[PDB]
Amino acid sequence: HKNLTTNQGVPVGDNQNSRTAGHRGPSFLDDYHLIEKLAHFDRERIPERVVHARGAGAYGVFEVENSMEKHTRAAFLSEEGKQTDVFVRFSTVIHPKGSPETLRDPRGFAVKFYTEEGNYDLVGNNLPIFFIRDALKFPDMVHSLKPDPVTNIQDPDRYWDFMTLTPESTHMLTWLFSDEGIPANYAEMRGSGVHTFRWVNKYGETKYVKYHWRPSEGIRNLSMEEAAEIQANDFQHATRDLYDRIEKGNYPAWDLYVQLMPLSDYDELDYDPCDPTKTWSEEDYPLQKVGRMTLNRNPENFFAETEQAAFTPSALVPGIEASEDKLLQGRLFSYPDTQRHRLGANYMRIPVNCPYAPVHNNQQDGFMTTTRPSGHINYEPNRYDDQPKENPHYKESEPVLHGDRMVRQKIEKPNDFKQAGEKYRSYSEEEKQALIKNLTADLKGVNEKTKLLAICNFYRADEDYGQRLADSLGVDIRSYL
Amino acid sequence: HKNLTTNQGVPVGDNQNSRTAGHRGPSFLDDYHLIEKLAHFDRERIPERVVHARGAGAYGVFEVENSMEKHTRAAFLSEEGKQTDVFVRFSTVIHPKGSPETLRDPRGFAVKFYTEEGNYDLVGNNLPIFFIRDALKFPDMVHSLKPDPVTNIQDPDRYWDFMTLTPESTHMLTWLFSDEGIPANYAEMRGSGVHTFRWVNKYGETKYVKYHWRPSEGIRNLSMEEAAEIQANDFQHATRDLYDRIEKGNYPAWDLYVQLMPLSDYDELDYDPCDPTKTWSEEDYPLQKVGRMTLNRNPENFFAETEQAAFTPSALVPGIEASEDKLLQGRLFSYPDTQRHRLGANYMRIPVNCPYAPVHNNQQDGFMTTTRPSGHINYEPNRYDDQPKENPHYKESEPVLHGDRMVRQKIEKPNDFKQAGEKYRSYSEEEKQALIKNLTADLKGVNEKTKLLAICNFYRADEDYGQRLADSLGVDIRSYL
Amino acid sequence: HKNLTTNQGVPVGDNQNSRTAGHRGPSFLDDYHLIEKLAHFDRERIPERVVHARGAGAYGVFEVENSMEKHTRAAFLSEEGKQTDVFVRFSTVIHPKGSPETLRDPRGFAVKFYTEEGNYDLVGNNLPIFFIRDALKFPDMVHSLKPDPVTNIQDPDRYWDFMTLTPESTHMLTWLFSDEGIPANYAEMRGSGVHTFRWVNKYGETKYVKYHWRPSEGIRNLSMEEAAEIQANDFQHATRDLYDRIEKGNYPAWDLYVQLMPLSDYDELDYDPCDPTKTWSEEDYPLQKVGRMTLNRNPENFFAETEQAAFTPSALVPGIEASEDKLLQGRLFSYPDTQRHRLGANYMRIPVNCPYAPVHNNQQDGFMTTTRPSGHINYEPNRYDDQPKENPHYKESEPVLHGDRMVRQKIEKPNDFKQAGEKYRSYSEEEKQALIKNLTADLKGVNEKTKLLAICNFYRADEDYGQRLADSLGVDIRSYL
Amino acid sequence: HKNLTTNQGVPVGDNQNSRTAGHRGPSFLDDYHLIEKLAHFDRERIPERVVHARGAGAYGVFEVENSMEKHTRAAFLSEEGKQTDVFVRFSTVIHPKGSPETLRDPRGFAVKFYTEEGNYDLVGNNLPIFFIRDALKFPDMVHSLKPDPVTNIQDPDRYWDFMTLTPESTHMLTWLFSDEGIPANYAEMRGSGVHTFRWVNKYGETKYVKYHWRPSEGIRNLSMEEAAEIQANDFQHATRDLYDRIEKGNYPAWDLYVQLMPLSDYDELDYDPCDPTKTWSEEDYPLQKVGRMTLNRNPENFFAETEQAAFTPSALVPGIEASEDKLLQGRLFSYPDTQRHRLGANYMRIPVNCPYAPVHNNQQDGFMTTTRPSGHINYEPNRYDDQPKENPHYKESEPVLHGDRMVRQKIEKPNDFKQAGEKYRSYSEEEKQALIKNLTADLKGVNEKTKLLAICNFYRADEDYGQRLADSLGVDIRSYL
Ligand code: HEM
Ligand code: HEM
Ligand SMILES: COc1ccccc1O
Ligand SMILES: COc1ccccc1O
Ligand SMILES: COc1ccccc1O
Ligand SMILES: [Cl-]
Ligand SMILES: [Cl-]
Ligand SMILES: [Cl-]
Ligand SMILES: [Cl-]
Ligand SMILES: [Cl-]
Ligand SMILES: [Cl-]
Ligand code: NA
Ligand code: NA
Repeated sequence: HKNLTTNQGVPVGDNQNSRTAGHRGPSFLDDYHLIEKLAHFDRERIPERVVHARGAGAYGVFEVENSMEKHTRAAFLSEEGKQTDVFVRFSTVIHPKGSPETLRDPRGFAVKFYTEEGNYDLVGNNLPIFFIRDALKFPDMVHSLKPDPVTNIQDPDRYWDFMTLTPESTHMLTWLFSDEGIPANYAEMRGSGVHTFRWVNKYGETKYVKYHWRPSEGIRNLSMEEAAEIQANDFQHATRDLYDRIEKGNYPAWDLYVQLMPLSDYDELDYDPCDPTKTWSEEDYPLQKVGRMTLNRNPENFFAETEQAAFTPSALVPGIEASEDKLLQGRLFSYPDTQRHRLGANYMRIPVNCPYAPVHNNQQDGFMTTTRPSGHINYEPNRYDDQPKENPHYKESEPVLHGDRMVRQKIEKPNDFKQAGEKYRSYSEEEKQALIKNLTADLKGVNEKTKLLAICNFYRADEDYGQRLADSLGVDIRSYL
Repeated sequence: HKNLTTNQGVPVGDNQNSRTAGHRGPSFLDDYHLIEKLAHFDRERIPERVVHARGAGAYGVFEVENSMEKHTRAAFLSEEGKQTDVFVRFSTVIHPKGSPETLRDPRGFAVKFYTEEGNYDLVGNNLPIFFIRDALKFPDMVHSLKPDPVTNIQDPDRYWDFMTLTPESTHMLTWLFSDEGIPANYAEMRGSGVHTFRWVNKYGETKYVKYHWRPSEGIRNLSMEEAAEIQANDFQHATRDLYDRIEKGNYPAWDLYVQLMPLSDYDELDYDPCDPTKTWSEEDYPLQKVGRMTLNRNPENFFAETEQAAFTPSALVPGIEASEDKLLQGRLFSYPDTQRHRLGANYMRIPVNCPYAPVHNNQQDGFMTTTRPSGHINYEPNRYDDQPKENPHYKESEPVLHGDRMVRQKIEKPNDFKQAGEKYRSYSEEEKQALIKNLTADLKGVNEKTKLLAICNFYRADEDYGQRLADSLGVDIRSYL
Repeated sequence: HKNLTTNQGVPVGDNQNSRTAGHRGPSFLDDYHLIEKLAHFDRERIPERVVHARGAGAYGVFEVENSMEKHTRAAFLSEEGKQTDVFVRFSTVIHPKGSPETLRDPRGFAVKFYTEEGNYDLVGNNLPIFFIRDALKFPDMVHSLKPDPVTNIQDPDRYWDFMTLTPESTHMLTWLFSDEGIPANYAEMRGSGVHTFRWVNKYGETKYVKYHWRPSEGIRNLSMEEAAEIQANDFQHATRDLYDRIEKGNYPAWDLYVQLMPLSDYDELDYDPCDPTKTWSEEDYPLQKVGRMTLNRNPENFFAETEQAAFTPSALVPGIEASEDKLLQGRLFSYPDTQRHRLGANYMRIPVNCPYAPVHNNQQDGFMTTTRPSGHINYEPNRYDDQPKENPHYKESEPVLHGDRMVRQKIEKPNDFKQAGEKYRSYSEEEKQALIKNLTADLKGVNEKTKLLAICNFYRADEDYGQRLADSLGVDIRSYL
Repeated sequence: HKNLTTNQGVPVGDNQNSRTAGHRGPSFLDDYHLIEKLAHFDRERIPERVVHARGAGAYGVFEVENSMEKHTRAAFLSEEGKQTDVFVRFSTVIHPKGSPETLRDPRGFAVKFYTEEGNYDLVGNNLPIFFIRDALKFPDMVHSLKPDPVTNIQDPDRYWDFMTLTPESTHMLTWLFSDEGIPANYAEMRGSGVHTFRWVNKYGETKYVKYHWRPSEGIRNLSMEEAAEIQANDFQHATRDLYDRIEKGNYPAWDLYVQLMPLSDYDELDYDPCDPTKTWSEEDYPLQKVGRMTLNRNPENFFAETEQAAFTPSALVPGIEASEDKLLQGRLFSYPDTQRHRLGANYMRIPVNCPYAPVHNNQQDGFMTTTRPSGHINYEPNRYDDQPKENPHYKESEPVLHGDRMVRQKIEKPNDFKQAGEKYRSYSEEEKQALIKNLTADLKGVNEKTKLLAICNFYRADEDYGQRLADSLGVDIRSYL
């Protein structure tokens, strides 16, 4: 048994009735419990994430099967058997909190590893590529895909306008409009790092790496019809599924694989290996097994742990570095930037975001300082040998720059259509039919000029792809061939 | 033709490429356009409303048919033909911003009248009563109805626990579980002030008043099955429907009626006329036509106008005053309170919230001061005849207090069951079948003890109601009768 | 030895140099440590208190000498020898952080008692009365006294405009323009609760109470000349003094006394005993010793503990209640209100604000949720016996209301001038001279009409006081006499 | 004559009395005017600037005397006679908003030019160099100089610890401990850009440029004793002086001069021309007159204009670019960053901050959206020829990068002591005496080892400097010599 109390620790005598002039009269201002309780209610909500607002979290463990020390000095990957606690959030992308989990979208796949050398965030999606290759375009891309700013309804005429005029999107669209654009749930779903990262070993040698998560539960996707049926009865089916699996003891798991490429292979390829619109051939750069992640624990409070969770691709640990990918480069900034807004200057003290590794630095103050700070010395250099010092063992590498000037210029070898054509041709006939069906339903009402340009981009990827789409939309494209 | 610019008004040379070390190198910190564009994008979102997060807005006009000067000095009601501009937001209640408009819930019906004596907000719902009668219970009621704080899914076991232990909810539930708990859209929907207010005329005479909005399009509802069919294909059907009606010139309208009651009828009744769990008899207190509101204009920007709209029941105008309704009394506080959090201290300067009537006072400063203030004098009293002064013509009435002590006590004659029974009996057989169906689907999984208490509360309302529900749920209630 | 780390727990390899293109080139965006460090630095500051911005804090203990159980059931006062931890903040009033502590002003004297029945804040000042008697005037009073909104300099012509037109200020100004308007430091200074409160014993019997703190170090003040001498060399002399006393083991202390008055004495006094412009006679209501507060510990971190401290007069504990004082009644609302803005919705979880008594309630979420919440049940009533419940032993009293209407009306017996005259006459000749000197220096540059009305108010208090001031200012008052 | 109104535009009937239970009872919650008025009062304050919190603003005009088109394509400098409106804020640095203007500190000298090609901020100080040369050290430097985080008093032992271990500070300290560390006021004060910037002309040719403002009122400094004598009687003397000059029509003015250096002079020098701890010789790089700025208009409201003013060194206009100065590079980020926190995401819409040039871009939403946005198209590229487009005529230059790796490394030729010695020797004997006097008063109580290292740094600058200081401090340095 417990007393209901105010926030001052005073027990509440009556949690039913406001304080009033007799039994039916108007209310008094001197009702601290009423005002405190309403005022805190009135302040429950914080801004939702600007994208990936709808999602679900769980905790688990990552266990290494094969040490990666030949390629990275990352502590959490150093030894067979080594276990690292994770927190993972899965999500949709475009619509707000409360939106259905039956909509076409990439799905987020964000993993926070609580390592002995700091938190490592691998902030992935299910699909292995992206629509754009420079962060400068992200707000434009997002705005195009978001509900129209007048109507509050998503409009394919808007996002296809953007995408058609951004032909580097063609590969991504060739995946997103497969039925893998609507995963069945968060467990039966792929995971990808998307970007090339740099792995640096004990000798200082660097390789490029890509990360892949393969679900133990296999990949299951929904057709448009299957998605509609689920939407009719449950707008939160994936959130429900994840919680329920774990509550029943049916823990979902993913194997982690990497591809590795020498830096020197840039020069021989017909694409830029750090263009995130590109994959790497699994023939030429085979998947290498790293380990397994198992999610086995629901959070205790959805708001405090899942809603407040903060991931950033710049949360890198020794041995794992950013590549020069210009999309990634902007992410390094945007995540901690948004999070200071969404969660507060001290968001890294919120429990789910705290490292297991010790934190010692000269930062101070900010809204909601809860950490009981002490001491006179908040500056370095200082004369005190016991105060925190820099540690040169933990310097990052020094990537070689191939450019000579500060420029705003597209990467060389953009090669916008080739891989989209390869993906198309890798599709089974059924999968090619689903792709065309899903494209057609999406494009059939868009502006004719934008429609034609979409067809043209897909035709440039593969003639049979473009032509099939034209046939299905009833567009004759002979005069242009 | 126009230049794309920074916020400093500098034209942007390249909105495609970040600034980098050659065409494929990493990105530079000296890229003001990138950082400004991403930093603003990173800050687009503000907290959603704590309830009624999902909604849609329109502008229109209200026109008086019958002047109401005999009963209220309210300027906007003073002459036949008098037109007042309005802004209206409709909404659901419980789920977040992107949630479906096919869920069971009261619907919000919030009308802002831009009058010559200030803005008047009549913050209504479709249903004419409420679940509770004291604001002190609102955060509890809401928390019970909201998604579970661990799972992020609404749980009938939690809200029926609260409602069954809060038997004054029995009338509301008798309406909410009719098919009117899912209006077909926002146009074919009832509107109600819910609370009793006080109207005061120019002689200082007071009457109790209730407000009712009657849709020109008629009232139409959805069965559970009809709602699921809509949900399968559109999770923003009501938002879509409202925008489309107005865009095509098919403007939805409502007629405004009032009921009027003398304060001296309190002892005539077997309920408290200011208990918002109660309606008033239309036989004994007939509906009196006031005028008609037509919605004829969509907003230009959903975020700036609909999302940032701020209504409060305390935005009262001379001649229209609060009643003593303890639920209403807390609303007077909570709305401006939550708005200062959600929107900023200066939220009343956001265009949609601005009065048409002049504003002049001694308030100053606060985040985002955009109004070009001037002058030395920001205090009253002062020696300057030209500075703003109080105007005693605009004093509010002085309601008589019947109580002689500051108390926390339930009203007398709560009468929790009788009107629920009267409503039940007023239903057609088809409507009674829908009600029992809807209740049964909602109750069939809840804790048995809570299920029995639900049945008991409805049985106390009407024996046939309670027994039918018991029969439909398979609960034998013989031992209690 | 300790590593300097990022907030992610990664050790820092170089805390001297930004990451750049060669040893002298421009900076890269991929410098997480730079950006994290700068971004936190960029967010150190929170809004200063709207008043009392300049101040200093210490911890200590309060020990009861005489148990007060005959007059209040307050747990912390229930037994001889009972010790309660305190946190105290002293302050000036009008000027910002960084302003000198040699300015004329009331001094704040805010004491937070960490009791077994919750936190109790007694938010006092040194001087025992106030300028105004209704909270509606507070922002006007403050705006008049604050630096002019154009010039950013305080202007006596502004505040004397307000004060002269607010004659209830006359008693306060007769204290504030004694040399007690500049205490020598925070230790050699009076403390006062200012308002009448209600004390309620275990039989439910109520008395009016006033609180007084008497410094063990004596009361010492500064002339205008002595203040200027200090100001030349130290603008934080009182903060310095407090810290230095405690660091040296010279702990300052104050004895707590109360005056007690029966509620029934209202009716035969020639002033309202709950008018905070009035004191109570120490002959007719003698001071009764309660106990002693000793300050013996400096905070570990000024920002986290002193700057973020939050006191409210509405933080009352069982047995101690507000009176009807209309000034106090607004304070009940304003403090938690401003603190939610200044510090966050969860400001009551900042360590210095946390009670020692357990907190258990159904509030949730809000910015910077750091408390590791758990459980499914965040609403009451609920079916669970183990969840927090109200406790009727802790209900507040039910004060009798003497009025029968909701009114806006000044109190009866305002008696604006009599106690100002009594205070004047109680001064020594030297003290009278200082008063007239201090007033003259303040008034000599104000608008002539305002200057005359000041003189008139002081003359109404005492004809010698007013005539001496008129003579000292060179104002001929013959035509009025 | 005007009515006092609420923010809803309703005239206030009584601005003196709260609404209460009779004339002397407690206050009612239903008092919208009370609550709105207090709640706005409660939210007046915003965070002060993290440095340069104390300051004062004025408006004026900058007129070109000599067109600079041969060296920069900057539009505001393109023609003799061309006039540009400015806003200027002057400041101290370390202490908070209300702190005295008599303290030793650089003084801020921030100029916003409202040009036809966007706002250009030149965010200078009076002194022409800085303490440090890499932004990564700025939070350390500041934290050392700021009041101790326990005591809230500045401690020379803390900042001398930092500075002695940061010997690049030696030049700066040799200026700051001259009497120029305390300017007499803001009019009789130097101004400096401090950094090297890049000027780029219409042919794309780049020169390095340094900016200097020369007061029409001449330079006047205060001794420590003169500063104390002013501090005794006025803590806002420089704010007062500036307002009062302009109010009287005695408008202060500064002539703007530049020095210009070819990029190729790098190897001609024994320092780095982009090391902000260095000046350039006026013999070798003579001052060239550009024009004159006159301040002639005080602001209408100090909060709205001066307090909410936002300047950033990254507010550059075509033809003026950042240099590679690593201090400046961090500033490019930190200002807008801090401003988003201090003022809100939309701070660029606060009137003082708004450009005169048109702003058109695809940014949207954020707290306090007041600008009446409209339209469907908030993304680029898009198919609409009338929507804003990039303009290649306004591309920035492409500076050449000399380094071939991403490094963290000190510049070559840091040369920490030579220019400090040159400055020392340039001082008159009276100025040298003041310097030694000021240093000795500052150093006499610091840790002996720190004190000796200070002496050593100054001795390395000039033997006579160091020896005189050692003598004055009573430190025997024979035996290090
Ligand atoms: C320039 C490109 C991108 C930018 C600028 C960007 C920016 C952001 C921002 C600001 C957030 C909100 C973070 C928060 O509020 O905590 C977010 C969320 C997210 N983004 Fe990105 N994003 C980009 C591309 C991508 C890519 C390529 C992926 C995956 C590879 C991705 C995956 C995610 C995920 C999974 C989340 C949700 C994190 C969570 O669960 O809390 N984004 N993004
Ligand atoms: C209606 C009249 C008054 C109002 C509306 C008012 C309002 C406020 C507010 C809003 C603050 C800032 C609190 C914070 O941010 O934590 C404050 C501080 C303060 N007020 Fe008042 N006040 C009033 C009268 C008085 C009176 C009568 C006293 C003493 C009896 C007083 C003593 C103080 C003190 C000591 C502080 C500083 C507390 C601290 O150390 O943080 N005030 N006041
Ligand atoms: C007030 O909202 C609700 C009522 C009944 C069932 C579901 C809800 O979301
Ligand atoms: C950065 O300015 C300072 C230098 C020396 C002493 C005090 C200061 O605030
Ligand atoms: C050249 O060495 C020194 C000079 C002055 C003070 C201390 C030293 O170590
Ligand atoms: Cl640090
Ligand atoms: Cl707030
Ligand atoms: Cl006002
Ligand atoms: Cl609660
Ligand atoms: Cl921010
Ligand atoms: Cl843009
Ligand atoms: Na009429
Ligand atoms: Na006793």
